[PDB]
Amino acid sequence: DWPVYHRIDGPIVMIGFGSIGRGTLPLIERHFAFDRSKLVVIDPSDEARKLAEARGVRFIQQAVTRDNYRELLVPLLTAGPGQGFCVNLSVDTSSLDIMELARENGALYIDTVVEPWLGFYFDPDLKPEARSNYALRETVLAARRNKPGGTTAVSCCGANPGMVSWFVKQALVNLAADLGVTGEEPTTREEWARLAMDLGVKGIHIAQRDTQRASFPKPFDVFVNTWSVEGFVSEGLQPAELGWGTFERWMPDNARGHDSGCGAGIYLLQPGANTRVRSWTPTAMAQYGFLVTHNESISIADFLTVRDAAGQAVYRPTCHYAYHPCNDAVLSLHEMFGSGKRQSDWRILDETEIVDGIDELGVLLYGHGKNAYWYGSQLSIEETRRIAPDQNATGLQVSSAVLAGMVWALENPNAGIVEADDLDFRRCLEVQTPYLGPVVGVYTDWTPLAGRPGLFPEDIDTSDPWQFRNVLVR
Amino acid sequence: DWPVYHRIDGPIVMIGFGSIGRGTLPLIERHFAFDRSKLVVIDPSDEARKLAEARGVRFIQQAVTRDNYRELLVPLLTAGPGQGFCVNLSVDTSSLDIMELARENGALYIDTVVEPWLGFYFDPDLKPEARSNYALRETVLAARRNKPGGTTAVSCCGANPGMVSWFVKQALVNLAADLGVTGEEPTTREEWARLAMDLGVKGIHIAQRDTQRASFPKPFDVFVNTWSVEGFVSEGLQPAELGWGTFERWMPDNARGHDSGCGAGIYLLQPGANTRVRSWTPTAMAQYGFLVTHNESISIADFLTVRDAAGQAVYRPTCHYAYHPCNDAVLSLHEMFGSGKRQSDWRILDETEIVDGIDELGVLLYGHGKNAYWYGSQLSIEETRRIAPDQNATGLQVSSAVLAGMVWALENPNAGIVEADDLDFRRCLEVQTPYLGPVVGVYTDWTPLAGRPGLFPEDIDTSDPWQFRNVLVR
Ligand SMILES: NC(=O)c1ccc[n+]([C@@H]2O[C@H](COP(=O)([O-])OP(=O)(O)OC[C@H]3O[C@@H](n4cnc5c(N)ncnc54)[C@H](O)[C@@H]3O)[C@@H](O)[C@H]2O)c1
Ligand SMILES: NC(=O)c1ccc[n+]([C@@H]2O[C@H](COP(=O)([O-])OP(=O)(O)OC[C@H]3O[C@@H](n4cnc5c(N)ncnc54)[C@H](O)[C@@H]3O)[C@@H](O)[C@H]2O)c1
Ligand SMILES: N=C(N)NCCCCN
Ligand SMILES: N=C(N)NCCCCN
Repeated sequence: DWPVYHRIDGPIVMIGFGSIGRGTLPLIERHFAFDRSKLVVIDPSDEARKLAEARGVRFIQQAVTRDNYRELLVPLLTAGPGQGFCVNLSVDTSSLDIMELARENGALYIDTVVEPWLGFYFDPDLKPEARSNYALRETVLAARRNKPGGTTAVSCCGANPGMVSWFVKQALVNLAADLGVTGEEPTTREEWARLAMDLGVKGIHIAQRDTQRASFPKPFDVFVNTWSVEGFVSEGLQPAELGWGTFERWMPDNARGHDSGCGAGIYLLQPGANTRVRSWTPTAMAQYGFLVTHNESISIADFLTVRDAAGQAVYRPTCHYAYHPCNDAVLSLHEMFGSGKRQSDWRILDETEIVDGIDELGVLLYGHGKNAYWYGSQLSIEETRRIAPDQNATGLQVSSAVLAGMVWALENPNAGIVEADDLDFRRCLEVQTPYLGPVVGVYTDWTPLAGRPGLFPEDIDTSDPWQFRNVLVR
Repeated sequence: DWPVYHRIDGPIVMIGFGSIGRGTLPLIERHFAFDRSKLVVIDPSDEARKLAEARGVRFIQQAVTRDNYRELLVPLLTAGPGQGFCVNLSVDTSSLDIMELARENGALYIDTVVEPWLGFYFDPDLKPEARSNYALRETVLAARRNKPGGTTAVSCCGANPGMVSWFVKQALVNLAADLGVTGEEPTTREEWARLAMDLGVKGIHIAQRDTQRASFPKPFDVFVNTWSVEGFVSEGLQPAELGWGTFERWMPDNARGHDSGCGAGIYLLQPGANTRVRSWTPTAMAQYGFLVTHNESISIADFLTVRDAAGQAVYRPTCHYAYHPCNDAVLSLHEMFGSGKRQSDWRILDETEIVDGIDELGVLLYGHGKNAYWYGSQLSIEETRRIAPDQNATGLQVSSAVLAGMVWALENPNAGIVEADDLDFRRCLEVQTPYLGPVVGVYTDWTPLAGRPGLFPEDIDTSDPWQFRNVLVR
């Protein structure tokens, strides 16, 4: 007896049927009312076709490209009788162009990433700045400025980016309550930003530890991951990137800012998946994470910015990813960066291939009076198998966030282009929480200066343990 | 059947009965003639005691310390009737002090590391220079100058240091043939150095890839290795260290030299096991190694130094370790450095736990006319189990080098303090080769600049691919 949240009165066009599409389709079928023949999946892969045929769903074996996307998607999204929903879970497609097409035709839209057309991430004529998620996000912000309001389109609503924006709001509320600060929670963006400022939040890690492991050892010259290998390598080869807090007093020599845009970001002239940061999760305790670029690194810092009358930022948290992937992915990164090139083969771990483990994913708020607070999900593979098919624990955190964004978009269908920071976080977490396993908040007295300095000289700032100077591995 | 090289008539005193002692004792029993009652094993651990008793060998459950080593060891070393052999395969004991005791009492000596007394590797008042293997080795060189000749003591005769010195000589021979350099095979240190210089060898990696893996996955908060965890962690937390070649044109800002000594070394003010270098082996192809300090990095560069009349070095190869350990040790390093402290538990993989894999261990000579040449052993666990008990492939490469060193010392018992570079490499390899599996030379066109510059600006030296500037990972 699962809740059916809404009737969808139009076509459901799912672009992409890899690990996330495969975990999202059963949730869509479970939680929305629609005639089954309204749903069609689009993916160029033979593997995806065979799985879709086995699930009995309509399947169009085609790559969506700049040359064909209008021809293909417009008729599919406007088949009627009412408003359709474009669920974009693909690689190599332009989120912006597909979102703008959906909106022009009155269809709802959701995705989990601001993705460019094939050919972008490895174009040699591009500067590192132009390869940054800040630059991609700015194309979406400009599209919203050019066409405000209109049909709801939800950008970057997966686990991270996505759910972690809701966790930040919940964590801020909890931090205030744990101090005895009572009174209504924020309702506006400015109020959220000021809550973070008033609590003294210096920054936020998206602090993740994947402990899922397979029944076979990592094969030589095979990249192994629990979600998209292509997508992980793409973002891992983008510049390291972070939302940049007002409290930071140091940045590396190879860090750069941006001439234009929301003002919240810096990037480093080095690949994020080969950049390490010191961080912490409840199961990992102190660990290395990789400083992989993510939309929410910028979007959360932007959302939580307090400006003065003249428009300059007076407060902004640091925000970035601190990702410890599954052990086989750690080894895959060591192998890829060590060989200088991508492995000849790759595979994504299926739930049938996973022996145990969890995907621990939350937000680590630091610098406040209780030093650091981690809030998020500790979903295990064992629980995943019991509550949702066709995915591992990493996949279910993502697919259930897409579900929640879809509920929100159907309930708020005239909201325009929105990010996860713009949604009603309580409504979204109400939809998502049945799929998140243990959701817990944990304080720690760990800081990045724990145990330091050691037996070698280090450049550290002992007056401010959470300075990026102390977090970055150098 | 197996050759019995010599009769040993005196006591055989084995200090330490861990992974290497366990592998070396059966080879000693196989290849030397002696009454088993003349063996004596000294180790503080109960695990060692149970193993020794199972072998029916005399056992003393003591830790050898600065306070007790003269009182404990002299009666054992001088028990007669003949000359004794002290086989030191321990941790936390002073190689130098035990070696000098053995020589003072007419006993032969062999070890696989210049180890200091307990307390040194983590004394907070030691400057980084004093923690280097260069400095430890200089204490051995000083002892030789103080007491030339005398009873043979073989310093650092394992797989690496040890065997790889013999691989360097064989590789120089092979390169000379292949490049058409004419001349007699060297027979003195000065002739070997001149051969390296005439061949244009800019440098040498001790290039190693361990692919052994266990039937169980890496446990959380357990350091896993194929040999000493204590020993590996100790050397991994010493400064990164290398023999410094005359061709190098750049050193990092945190590199330092030495005021005194043989002059062949630099060290970096960072731990070697968290320092990566670009390297290459036949099985791994291009890979990261860790720049872990090792005696042979100095000893080989020193041995192959050519000087002019003024005693100034005019040629010297760069030489250093480029270690890719087994996958579980790679994960163990990521865990240890990421948490800032040693794991609470550790284990050494036993042959009964290893499912497959090899220990590929060789020397990569580079900068000559055929770019780079790797020469070494590709010993598999399957072959190891066929030919020797109680050890894995890593251990067998070490124990068989100790065996070769012992045979050499018996045939040359009044040669004074010697390193592996000073032994007759052909006799040593004649004893060792039955235990090395495939031993092969391979050329490659790979260089550290393959694929570079990439998508981000890099500080590289395009005039000479093999510069340390291009090898070191920043
Ligand atoms: N939390 C998050 O926000 C989050 C998490 C995971 C993944 N993602 C993103 O979601 C997307 C999918 O992840 P995944 O794990 O399912 O990836 P995946 O690699 O498993 O699958 C991607 C699918 O896209 C298909 N595809 C490729 N080119 C296409 C085209 N032109 N048109 C249509 N389909 C095409 C592929 O055939 C493949 O099946 C990725 O972009 C990834 O970066 C976001
Ligand atoms: N190729 C090489 O040159 C090479 C390779 C492997 C190991 N090694 C060195 O050989 C040594 C042994 O390696 P391992 O793998 O056998 O190590 P291990 O950790 O397995 O064993 C070390 C043994 O020494 C014993 N020990 C500790 N303190 C002692 C003391 N005070 N007196 C006597 N014994 C003591 C321990 O109880 C243990 O059994 C280490 O020093 C290691 O660095 C060299
Ligand atoms: N989320 C922000 N950064 N700003 C608020 C944008 C609100 C869009 N309706
Ligand atoms: N190996 C050296 N570096 N020098 C040679 C010294 C000879 C010792 N009997």
